[PDB]
Amino acid sequence: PLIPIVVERGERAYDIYSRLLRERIVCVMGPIDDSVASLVIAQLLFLQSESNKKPIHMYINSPGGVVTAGLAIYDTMQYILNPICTWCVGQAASMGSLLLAAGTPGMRHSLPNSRIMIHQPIQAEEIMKLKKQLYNIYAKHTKQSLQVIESAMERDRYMSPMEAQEFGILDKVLVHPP
Amino acid sequence: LIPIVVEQTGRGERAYDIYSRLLRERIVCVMGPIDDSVASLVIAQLLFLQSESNKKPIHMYINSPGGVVTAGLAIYDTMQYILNPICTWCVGQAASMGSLLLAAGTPGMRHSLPNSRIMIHQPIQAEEIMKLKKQLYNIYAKHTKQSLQVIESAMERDRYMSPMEAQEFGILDKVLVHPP
Amino acid sequence: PLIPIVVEQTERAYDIYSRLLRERIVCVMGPIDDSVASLVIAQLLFLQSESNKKPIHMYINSPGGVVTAGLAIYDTMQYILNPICTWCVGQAASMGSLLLAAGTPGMRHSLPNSRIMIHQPIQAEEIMKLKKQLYNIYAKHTKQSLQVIESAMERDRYMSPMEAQEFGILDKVLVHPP
Amino acid sequence: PLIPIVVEERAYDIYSRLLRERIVCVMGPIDDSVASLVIAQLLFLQSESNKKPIHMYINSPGGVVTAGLAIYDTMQYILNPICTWCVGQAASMGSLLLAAGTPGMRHSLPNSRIMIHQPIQAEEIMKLKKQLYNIYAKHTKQSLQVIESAMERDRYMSPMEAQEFGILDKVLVHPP
Amino acid sequence: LIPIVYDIYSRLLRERIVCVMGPIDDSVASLVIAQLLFLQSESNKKPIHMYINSPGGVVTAGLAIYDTMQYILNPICTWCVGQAASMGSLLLAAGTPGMRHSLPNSRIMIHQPIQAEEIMKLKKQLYNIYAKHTKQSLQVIESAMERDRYMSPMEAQEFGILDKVLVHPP
Amino acid sequence: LIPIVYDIYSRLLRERIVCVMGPIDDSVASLVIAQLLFLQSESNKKPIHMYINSPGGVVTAGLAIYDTMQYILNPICTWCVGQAASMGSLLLAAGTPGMRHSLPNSRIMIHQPIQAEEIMKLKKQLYNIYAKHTKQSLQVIESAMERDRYMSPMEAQEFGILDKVLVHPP
Amino acid sequence: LIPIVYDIYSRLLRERIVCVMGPIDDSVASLVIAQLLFLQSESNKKPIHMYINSPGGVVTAGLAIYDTMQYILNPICTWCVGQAASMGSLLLAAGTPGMRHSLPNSRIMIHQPIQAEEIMKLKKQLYNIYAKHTKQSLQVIESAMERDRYMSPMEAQEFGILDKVLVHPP
Amino acid sequence: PLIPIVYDIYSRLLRERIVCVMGPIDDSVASLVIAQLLFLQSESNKKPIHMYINSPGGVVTAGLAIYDTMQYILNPICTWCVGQAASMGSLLLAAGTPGMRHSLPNSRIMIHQPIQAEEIMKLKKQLYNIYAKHTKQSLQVIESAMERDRYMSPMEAQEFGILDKVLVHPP
Amino acid sequence: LIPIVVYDIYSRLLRERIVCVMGPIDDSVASLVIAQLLFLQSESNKKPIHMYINSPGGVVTAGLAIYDTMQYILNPICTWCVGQAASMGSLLLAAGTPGMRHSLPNSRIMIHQPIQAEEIMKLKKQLYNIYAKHTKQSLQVIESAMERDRYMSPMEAQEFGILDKVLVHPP
Ligand SMILES: CC[C@H](C)[C@H]1C(=O)N(Cc2cccc3ccccc23)C[C@@H]2N(C(=O)NCc3ccc(Br)cc3)CCC(=O)N12
Ligand SMILES: CC[C@H](C)[C@H]1C(=O)N(Cc2cccc3ccccc23)C[C@@H]2N(C(=O)NCc3ccc(Br)cc3)CCC(=O)N12
Ligand SMILES: CC[C@H](C)[C@H]1C(=O)N(Cc2cccc3ccccc23)C[C@@H]2N(C(=O)NCc3ccc(Br)cc3)CCC(=O)N12
Ligand SMILES: CC[C@H](C)[C@H]1C(=O)N(Cc2cccc3ccccc23)C[C@@H]2N(C(=O)NCc3ccc(Br)cc3)CCC(=O)N12
Ligand SMILES: CC[C@H](C)[C@H]1C(=O)N(Cc2cccc3ccccc23)C[C@@H]2N(C(=O)NCc3ccc(Br)cc3)CCC(=O)N12
Ligand SMILES: CC[C@H](C)[C@H]1C(=O)N(Cc2cccc3ccccc23)C[C@@H]2N(C(=O)NCc3ccc(Br)cc3)CCC(=O)N12
Ligand SMILES: CC[C@H](C)[C@H]1C(=O)N(Cc2cccc3ccccc23)C[C@@H]2N(C(=O)NCc3ccc(Br)cc3)CCC(=O)N12
Ligand SMILES: CC[C@H](C)[C@H]1C(=O)N(Cc2cccc3ccccc23)C[C@@H]2N(C(=O)NCc3ccc(Br)cc3)CCC(=O)N12
Ligand SMILES: CC[C@H](C)[C@H]1C(=O)N(Cc2cccc3ccccc23)C[C@@H]2N(C(=O)NCc3ccc(Br)cc3)CCC(=O)N12
Ligand SMILES: [Mg+2]
Ligand SMILES: [Mg+2]
Ligand SMILES: [Mg+2]
Ligand SMILES: [Mg+2]
Ligand SMILES: [Mg+2]
Ligand SMILES: [Mg+2]
Ligand SMILES: [Mg+2]
Ligand SMILES: [Mg+2]
Ligand SMILES: [Mg+2]
Repeated sequence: PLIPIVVERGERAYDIYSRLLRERIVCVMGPIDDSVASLVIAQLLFLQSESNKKPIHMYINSPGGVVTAGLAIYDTMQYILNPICTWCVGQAASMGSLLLAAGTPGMRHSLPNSRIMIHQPIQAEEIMKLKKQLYNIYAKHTKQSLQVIESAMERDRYMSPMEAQEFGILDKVLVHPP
Repeated sequence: LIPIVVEQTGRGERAYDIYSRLLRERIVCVMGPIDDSVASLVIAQLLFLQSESNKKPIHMYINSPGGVVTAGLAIYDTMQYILNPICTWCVGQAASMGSLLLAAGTPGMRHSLPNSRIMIHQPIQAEEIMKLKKQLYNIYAKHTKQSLQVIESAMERDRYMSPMEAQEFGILDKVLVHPP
Repeated sequence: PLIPIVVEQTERAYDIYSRLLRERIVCVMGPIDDSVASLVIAQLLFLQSESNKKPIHMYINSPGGVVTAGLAIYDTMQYILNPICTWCVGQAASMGSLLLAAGTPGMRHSLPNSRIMIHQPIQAEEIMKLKKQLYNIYAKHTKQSLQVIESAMERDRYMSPMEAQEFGILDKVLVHPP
Repeated sequence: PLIPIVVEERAYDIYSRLLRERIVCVMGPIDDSVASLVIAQLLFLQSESNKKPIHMYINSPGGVVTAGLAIYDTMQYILNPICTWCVGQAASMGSLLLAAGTPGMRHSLPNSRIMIHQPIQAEEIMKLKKQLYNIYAKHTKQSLQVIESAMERDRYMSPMEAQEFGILDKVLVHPP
Repeated sequence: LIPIVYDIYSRLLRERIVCVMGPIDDSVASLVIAQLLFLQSESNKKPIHMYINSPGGVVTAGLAIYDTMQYILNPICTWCVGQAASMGSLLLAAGTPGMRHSLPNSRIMIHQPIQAEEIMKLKKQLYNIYAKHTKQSLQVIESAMERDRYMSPMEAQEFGILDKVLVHPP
Repeated sequence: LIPIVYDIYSRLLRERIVCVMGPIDDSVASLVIAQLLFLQSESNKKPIHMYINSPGGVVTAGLAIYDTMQYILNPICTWCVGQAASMGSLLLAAGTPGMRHSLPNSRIMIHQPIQAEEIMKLKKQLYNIYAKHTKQSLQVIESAMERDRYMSPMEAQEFGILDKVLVHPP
Repeated sequence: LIPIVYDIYSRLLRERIVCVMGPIDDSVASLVIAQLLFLQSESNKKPIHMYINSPGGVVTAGLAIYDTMQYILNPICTWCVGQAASMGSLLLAAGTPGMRHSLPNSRIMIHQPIQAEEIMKLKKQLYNIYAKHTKQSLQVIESAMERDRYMSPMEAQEFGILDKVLVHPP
Repeated sequence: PLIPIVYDIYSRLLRERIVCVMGPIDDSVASLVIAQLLFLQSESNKKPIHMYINSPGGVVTAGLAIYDTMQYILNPICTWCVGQAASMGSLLLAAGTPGMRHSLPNSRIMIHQPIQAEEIMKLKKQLYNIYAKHTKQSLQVIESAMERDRYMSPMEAQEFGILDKVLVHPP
Repeated sequence: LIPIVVYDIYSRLLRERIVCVMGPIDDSVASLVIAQLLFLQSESNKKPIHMYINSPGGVVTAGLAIYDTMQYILNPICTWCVGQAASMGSLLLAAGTPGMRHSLPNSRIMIHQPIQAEEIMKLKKQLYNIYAKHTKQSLQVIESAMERDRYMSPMEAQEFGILDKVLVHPP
C-alpha cells in the first residue's frame, strides 16, 4: 500500500490523506480501535480549530470495532460545535453505523450500494451496560423507541441505504451530487 | 523499490514516486486484490482528480483478480458519483470485482489490451450474501445492457473471457493493440 | 497507520500529533509501558519549559498498563508545577483511571459515554506494596478513605462518568464546551 | 510508537531535544545496544560543556551486566557531574547506575521502586557478582557484607529506604 | 485421558447412547452415522439415545446425520445437555416425536452463525426441516432464525423443538 | 504419563470417585457426565465422590455437569482440594447437603473471571443456582460474585458453599 | 476417539460397507482400494456398500478408486449422504447401475474446483467417465461441469448420476 | 518419552508404596500424586509411604492440594529429597512424618518462592504457617528466611527443621 | 520404532541389569535411572549393575540425584562409556565402583562443564569434590583441568582417574 503524493501562496506537496484532511474530510476506514479513535479525534479537534462552523466530512467504510473506541469518536463528534456530514461508502456495520447515525441531522449520507448494520457481532453486567449505552445512542439519533432498537439490533442483517434512511440512521441516498 | 521521477511544476522541479507521477496524468491504478485499503485510496484519488477538473477524463488502470465486494462497490459507487468520464483499461486481467469496475467505465471508453483475461464469475448470513449477489447482477446488467437471466447464467460459469468475448458481451467497448 | 500532516501559520507543517503537542495536549492512549511513560514524561518536561503556568491537557484513553510506568507518569504530573487538565475519552481503566484522577482538582474531565475502572486486572510482598501505593494515591486524589478505596477496587466493574464524579475521580462530565 | 517533533527555529524529535537539555535516558532493558547509545551520548555531552551537569533518566528493570558496567565505567570516566533520576523503577543494573551518580546528585521521585537484587562459566559469573558488590559498596559507602546480604533478598526498597541505604541522596516531590 | 471400565465412550455405546459433542464436521458425522447403523443392526426397535452438546458445525455434515436419523427405523431420543445451537438444535428437534428432551439449564439456538445460490439453498433446506419437526410455518421459522438469541428449554418446548424438560428421570 | 495399578484414574472410578480437574470444557463435561451415568447404573444408592480441583471453565459445560448431578438419584459428595473457582465452586456447592467437603488449605471463588443479553441470561442462571444451594438471597450472591477474591474453606462453609472442612477423617 | 464394539469402522467393514470420507488423497485411495480387495476376497458376488460424503480431492487418487471399483466383479452400492462433490460425485456415479443412492438432503456437484496439457488430459478422462456412467453426451458433460453449482438428489438422478433418492428403506 | 517395562516401571515402583513428586508441580501432578496416596492408603493405612521428591516447585494450590492430602491420610509418610526440593517441593519435603524426612548428601533445598494482590499474599501466609508448623520455627524466622534467594545444604535444612536425616548409605 | 524381543528391547536390557543414561540428563531422565537402580537392587543387592553412558551432560541437580543414588545402593556398579561422557556424564562414569569403570576405545570424555551466582558456585565446588574423591586427584588438579575446554581419550582418562579399563574386546 503506497500512498500517493499530490501537489496543491505557492505549491505544497501532501500525501493524499493529508490533502484529504485539508478538504475537511476525516476517514474512518476498517476496524475501529483506540489508535483509529485517537487519530480521528485529533483530526476533529484540528478541523474545529481551523473553523468551528465550516462542515466536517466523515468518510465511513468500517465493519465496526472496539466499543469504547467508537464511543470515544461519538462523544467527540457531539462535543465539537461543527456540523458533521457522515458518508457511508462500502459499508457501515456495528460501531460504524453508530458513527454514521451520529452525524448532524440532515447531513447523514450513503451511496447507493452501501450496506448498513446496527447488529453487533470484561464482566457480564459490564458488557450489558455498554449494550444499553448503544441502545440509547441509536434511539436518540434514529428517533425510534428503545423497543424498536433492541428488537432491530437482535436481527443479524444488513440494511440497504433506503431502509436505513427510513429507519432513521441516515438522511440522504445520493447517486450523484445535487 | 519504487523509482523517483522529476517533473517541472512551474517555478521549479518536483520529485515524485512514479505512481504519484501517474496520478498527475489522471490515471488511477486498481491492481491486485481489492480491500478497504485499496478502495479508500482509489476513492481519494477519484475525488482529487475531479477537483482538479470535473470534465477531463480519468484513466482507470485495472489489473486485479477481484476482492472484497463492499470495497469494490465503494469504488463503483464513487465512479458513478463523480462527474468525470472514466476510461477503464484492462491490462493483465480483470476478474470478479475487477471486471465490475472495468464494465463500469463511461460507455465507449472501456478498453482492454489484446491478451487480457476477463471474468465475471465470483470465486455473514445467507440472505445477506444473496443480496450482495443480487446487487452484482443488477450492476452487471446495467452496464453490459444484458438481461438478468443472461448475467446470472454467465456468472454461474467458472471461466474467463477474451477481450473480444468481453466486448461482445458488453463489459468493454474497445480492444486496442496500439493507441488510435 | 498513516499519520496526517497539518499546516500552521507561523507556514510550518507537522504531523498531527506534534501539532497536538503545540496545543499543550499530551496523549495517553492504549496500554501504558515504559516506552509510553518516557514519551509522556518527555512531553510534560517540554511543555513545562515552554511555560510553567499555562495548563497542560492530558488526553486519556487507556485500558491501563505497567504499574511502575504508570507511577512514573503520576510522579511527573505531581512534580511539574503546571495545572494539568485530564480528559477521559473512551475509557480510563486501571492505571489509566489513576492518571485521570491525578489531574489538578477542578480540572478533571470526562465525556459522557466514557467508562472508568479503578479495579486492577515480583515477589508476593512486593506485589502488595504496589497495591498499597495505589490505594494511597487513589485515596489522596479521590479524597476517600483507604477502606472505601480498597473495597471499591475489589469490585470488577466500570463506572459511568457521573458515578466517577461522585466517587471523586473526576470533577466534570461535559457534553459540549461551556 | 510515533515520536513527536518539537521546535526550539529548529525542529527535532523530542528525544533529540531532550539530549540538548543534557538529559540521557536509560530506558527499558540494558543491552550492548543501549550501552553504546548511552556511552556515545555521555562522551558527546562532556565535550559540549564547561562541566555542566548531565542528567541520567533511569527507568530500567536491569539487563546484561557487561553492558551495565560499560555505562558505569563511562560515567566514572567522564569527568562531569552526573545527576541520576530514578522514575518508575531502577532494578538490577539500573540501580547500580542510579547509585553511581555524583554524590549529592542522586535523585528519585516519590513512588519509584529500587532493587539491588539481581534476578559464561561459574567462576566467571561469580567474578562479575563481586564486581557488582565492590561498586555498590563504594557508592553506598556500606560494607561488602551489608551489600552481599541485601542483594540476597528479592525485594524492592522505597526511595526513602534507598536514601538511607546510600543508593540515592534526595527524594523530591517537587523541584526545590 | 479417557477412563476404562471398554473405554467409557465405547461402554456408553453398549447402552445405546450416541454422543454428538462439540463442533460437527464430516468426521463427527461419519462417526455418528456409523454408530446409528450399528445400533440399528443390533435392534431396529430398541430406542437410541442421542446425547447432544454441540455449538453447531458444517451444514452438510449436520444434514448427513439428520438424513440418517430419518433413514433408520429406530425411535431416537434426543437429549440436550449444555447446549444445542445451529445444526445441534436441528438434530435435537429431529428426534422421534414425544422423545425430545432437555435438561433444565440447557441453551437452544436455531439461529445460524460455496456460491451464494448454494448457501441459500442450504438455508431453505434448514427452514423446511425445522418447519417439519416443530410444526411451525416457514415464516415463523425464517423470522425466528433471524434473531441472534438462545431460548430456554421451556421456550424451545413451546416452539416445538423439544417435548420434555426433565429435572429427574420419569 | 499415568501409572496403572487399570490406569489409576480408571481405578479411582471403581471407588466411585470422579475427577473434575483443571479447566472445564465440553470434553471434560462429557467425560464427567458419562462417569456419573455409569456409577449410578452400578448403584443408585451408594454415594459418588466428586473430586474438584478446577479454576472454572465454560459455563454451558459446567451447567451440563450441574444438571446431570441433580438429574441422577445418587447422593454426591463434593471434595474441594486445591481450589474450586468459577464453575468449579458451583459444582462444589451443588453436592448433596451435608456432604460438601473441603480440605483445610483450599481456595474457593464464586466470582467469574455470544451476545450481551445472552451473557447476562447465563449470569442470572448462575445467580439462581448459587442462591438455591447456598440458601442465600439473590442480592447477597450478586454482590459477592462482583468481588474478585477467594474464600477460605471455613469462610465458604459460612457462606453456604460447603458443609465440612476436614483435616483428617472423622 | 473411535469407539470399540473391534473398532466401529472395522465392524462396519464386516458389513461390507466402505467409507469414502473427507478429502480424497493417495492415503484414502490406498485404504479404500485395500478394503475393496478384501471384501471381494470374502465374496466376489455379495454387494459392497460405498458410503460417500466427500468434497473431492486428488484426481489420480480418485481415479485409482474408480478403476478399482470397475476392476472388482462385485456389485457396489454407492450412497451419497451429506455431499458428493468433484471426485466424490464421480465415485457416486460409478456405482453399478440401479444401485446408486442418495439421501434426501445431500448435495451433488460434478463441477471441479502438473503442466497444462496434463491437466486437460485428466479433465477429458473425467468427461469420459462421467459420460459413460451418465449416459449423457460429452457436450452435455463439459457444459454442466463448467457450471459452479450443486444439484439436488432428484436433479442428480435425472441427470444420470444416481438411481434412487430414499428417505427410508423401501 | 520411552519408559521401560518390568507393568510400567513407575507403576511397579508404586507397588512398593513409593510415589514420585517429579519436576514442576501443576494440577495434573497434584491429582496423580493424590490418586496414588489414596490408593496406597487403601492397601494398608499403616505401612509407610515413600515420597520421592525432585522438584523445582510449581503451582501453590496444586502443592497445597498434595500437602492437605498428606496430612489427611492416616499413613506415616517418608519424604526423600534427591536432586533438589525448591519452593512447594521443599514444603512437601518438610511435611513428611516427623523423624522420616530424608535427603541424600548432594541435594539442594530452597524455601524461597521464585490472581489479585491480596490473594497472592493470603497464599504466602498459608505457606508461612505450614513451614512454621513442620519446621517448628517462629513465623518471623520463616518469613525472614524465605525472603533470602538461596539454597540450603541437606545439613543446613536438617538444622533448620525441614528434614530429619541426611543419609549417604542405608542404616 | 522400538523393537520387541523374545517385551521391548530396552526392557530386556534392564533385565540384563543394564541401565542406560543416554543423551541429555534432566530431572525426567534421572528419576527413571534412579527407578531402575532401586529396582535392580531389590532383585539383588550384590549382583553388579551395568550403567551404559552415552551422554553430553545435562542438569547438575539431576546428575547429582543419580550420583547420590549410585552411592546409596549397595550394589557394585560397572560404568561403560561408549560414544562420549561429557559434563555430568563423565562424573557418573567416574562414580562407578573402583576397578569397574570402563570405556570402549573411541569414546570421548570431558570433565569441563559447558539460579543465582553464589549457588552456581556451590554446585561447582560440589562437582570438584565429587570428581576429586573418585579421581584421587587434588582439588587444584580438578579445578585446573575442568577449566580447559577439551576432551580426553579413554587412555588419557584412565590415567587421570576417571576410569579403570579401556577394552577393545572383553577379557
Ligand atoms: C472542542 C475543544 C475545546 C476548544 C477545548 C477542549 O475542551 N480541549 C480538551 C481536550 C483535549 C484532548 C482531547 C479532547 C477530546 C475531546 C474533547 C476535549 C479534548 C482542548 C481543546 N484545544 C483545541 O482544540 N486546540 C486547537 C487544536 C487542536 C488540535 C490540533 Br492538531 C490543532 C489545534 C486546546 C484549546 C481548547 O480550548 N480546547
Ligand atoms: C464528488 C464529491 C462532492 C464534490 C463533495 C462530496 O460529496 N463530498 C463527500 C464525500 C466525503 C468523503 C468521501 C466521499 C466519497 C464519495 C462521495 C463523496 C464523499 C466531499 C467532496 N469534496 C471534494 O471532493 N473536495 C476536493 C478534494 C478531494 C480530495 C482531495 Br485528496 C483533494 C481535493 C469536498 C467538497 C465537496 O463538495 N465534495
Ligand atoms: C520539572 C523538571 C525540572 C525543571 C528539572 C529537573 O528536575 N530535571 C531532572 C529530570 C530529568 C529527566 C527526567 C525527569 C523526570 C521528572 C523529573 C525530573 C527529571 C531536568 C529538568 N530540565 C528541563 O525540563 N529542561 C527543559 C526541557 C526539557 C525537555 C525538553 Br524535550 C525540552 C526542554 C532540565 C533543567 C531542569 O532544571 N529540570
Ligand atoms: C572523556 C573522553 C576523552 C576526553 C577522550 C577519550 O578518552 N576518548 C576515548 C574513547 C574512544 C572511544 C570510546 C570511548 C568510550 C569511553 C571512553 C573513552 C572512549 C575519546 C574522547 N572523545 C570525545 O569525547 N569527543 C567528543 C564527542 C564525543 C562524541 C560525540 Br557524538 C561528539 C563529540 C574524543 C576526544 C577525546 O579526547 N576523548
Ligand atoms: C438402514 C440400513 C439398511 C437396512 C441398509 C442400507 O440402506 N445401507 C446403506 C448405507 C451404507 C452406508 C452408509 C449409510 C448411511 C445412511 C443410510 C444408509 C447407508 C446399509 C445397511 N446395512 C446395515 O445396516 N448392516 C448392519 C450394521 C451396520 C453397521 C454396523 Br458398525 C454394524 C452392523 C447393510 C445391509 C443393508 O441392507 N443396509
Ligand atoms: C440417570 C439417567 C437415566 C437412568 C436414563 C436417561 O435419562 N438417559 C438419557 C441420557 C442419555 C445420554 C446422556 C444423558 C445425560 C444426562 C441425563 C440423561 C442422559 C440414559 C440413561 N441410561 C443409563 O444411564 N445407562 C447406564 C450406563 C450409562 C453410562 C455408562 Br458408561 C454405563 C451404563 C440408559 C438407560 C436409561 O434409562 N437412562
Ligand atoms: C485378479 C484380481 C484379484 C484382485 C487379484 C489381483 O489382481 N491382485 C493384483 C492387485 C494388487 C494390488 C492392488 C490391486 C488393485 C487393483 C487390482 C489388482 C491389484 C491381487 C489380488 N489379490 C487378492 O485380492 N487377495 C485377496 C485379499 C485381498 C486383500 C485383502 Br486385505 C485380503 C485378501 C491377491 C491375489 C489375486 O489374485 N488378486
Ligand atoms: C476416610 C478415608 C478415605 C480417604 C475416604 C475419603 O475421605 N474420601 C474422600 C476423597 C475423595 C476424593 C478425593 C479425595 C482427596 C483427598 C482426600 C479425600 C478425598 C474418599 C476415600 N476413598 C478411598 O480412598 N478408596 C480407596 C482407593 C482410592 C483410590 C484408588 Br486409585 C484406589 C483405592 C473412597 C472411600 C472413602 O471412605 N474415602
Ligand atoms: C534401604 C534401601 C532402599 C533404597 C530403601 C530406601 O531407602 N527407599 C527410599 C527411597 C525412596 C524413593 C527414592 C529413593 C532414591 C534413592 C534412595 C532412596 C529412595 C525406598 C527403598 N525401597 C525399595 O528399593 N524397593 C525395591 C524396589 C524399588 C523399585 C522397584 Br521398580 C522395584 C523394587 C522401598 C523399601 C526400602 O526399604 N527402600
Ligand atoms: Mg456536533
Ligand atoms: Mg461518472
Ligand atoms: Mg502538578
Ligand atoms: Mg561523579
Ligand atoms: Mg426416527
Ligand atoms: Mg441428585
Ligand atoms: Mg464392477
Ligand atoms: Mg499423615
Ligand atoms: Mg555403590
